[PDB]
Amino acid sequence: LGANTAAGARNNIGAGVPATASRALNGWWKDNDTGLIVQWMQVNVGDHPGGIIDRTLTFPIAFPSACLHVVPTVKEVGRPATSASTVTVADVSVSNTGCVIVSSEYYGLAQNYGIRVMAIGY
Amino acid sequence: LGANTAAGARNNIGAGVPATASRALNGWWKDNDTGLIVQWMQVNVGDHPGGIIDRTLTFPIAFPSACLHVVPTVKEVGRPATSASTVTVADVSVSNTGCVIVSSEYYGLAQNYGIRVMAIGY
Amino acid sequence: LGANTAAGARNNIGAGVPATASRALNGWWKDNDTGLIVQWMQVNVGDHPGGIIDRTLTFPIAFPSACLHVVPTVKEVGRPATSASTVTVADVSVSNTGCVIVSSEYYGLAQNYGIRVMAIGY
Ligand SMILES: [Mg+2]
Ligand SMILES: [Mg+2]
Ligand SMILES: [Mg+2]
Repeated sequence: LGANTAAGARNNIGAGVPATASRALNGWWKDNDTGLIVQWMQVNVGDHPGGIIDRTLTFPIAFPSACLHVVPTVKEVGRPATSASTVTVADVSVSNTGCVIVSSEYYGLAQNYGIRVMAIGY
Repeated sequence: LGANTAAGARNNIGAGVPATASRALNGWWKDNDTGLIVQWMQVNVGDHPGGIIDRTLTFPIAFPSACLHVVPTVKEVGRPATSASTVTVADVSVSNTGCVIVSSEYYGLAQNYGIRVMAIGY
Repeated sequence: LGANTAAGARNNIGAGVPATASRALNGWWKDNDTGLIVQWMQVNVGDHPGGIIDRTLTFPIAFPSACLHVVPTVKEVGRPATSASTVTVADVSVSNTGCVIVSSEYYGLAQNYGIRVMAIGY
């Protein structure tokens, strides 16, 4: 083993450490080798009223240093008049604690949509 | 090492286990520390005929317990009259075995689109 | 330990190796057990002029063998007249070095959009 400590042992045999996770609907996974954190979350919104709608989403845990990337998509909660695919999204701002997602619609009927976000950071 | 078993050895030096994967177009990666599984897949559809279209997608492998998150996006297979970016998607339902993705179009010309999904679960 | 080499030691106790990463805005993470690489990137574009727009994006690093999956989404850089959610995207082609993303708009006002891509490969 060439050492008397766990850290020294792993370094000498080139081993990594276990990842950790919260395996929840709004959850996260952390690589404890590099510190990278991946998170995923969702929020149910309801109908899109038209125009431009901003919504703040809070990550399951805060990134300790930075959020590097977000991946926003649309979920359908129900189909009252038309499908949630008539709503589209883009990210407005990204922070260590959450993001702002903007949505708009291209069909003016009632939806029941939600927003999903996957995020990468550390 | 402080133990006579591989599991006990790793616990004593704080080491994790190797991830496994199928590095395929429709593939998966599994963290065998936490059990988290990430999958990715695609299906070629063709033209969007208008209206609302639901399609069932089957994951490369079933999640043993639950799918936590899906990330659906649109791929362009070809460009017969207009681009596949005129088709948009949302997820309708998510299970341990697959998902239903709904699509609609905002330009009524011929596309050749497909659906991509990335999924997280365990 | 049952061996005199680091690789043999890890095999005998069933330990994996540390992942590596570039924790940058345009960055990557590599599982050195399976070789899977995840990358993320963004590019600011500006206004969508209408019609169909193709753009080539270059991955932070080349995948040594193949890109298996891409996840393109839209970011809002600013809001000059309307939101970037009125622009939508699809992937046209994917290679070991990058991808081509096609975009179109469903509202003919000025945007300031960018393109985000998450990619999986090895
Ligand atoms: Mg509506
Ligand atoms: Mg069509
Ligand atoms: Mg414009």
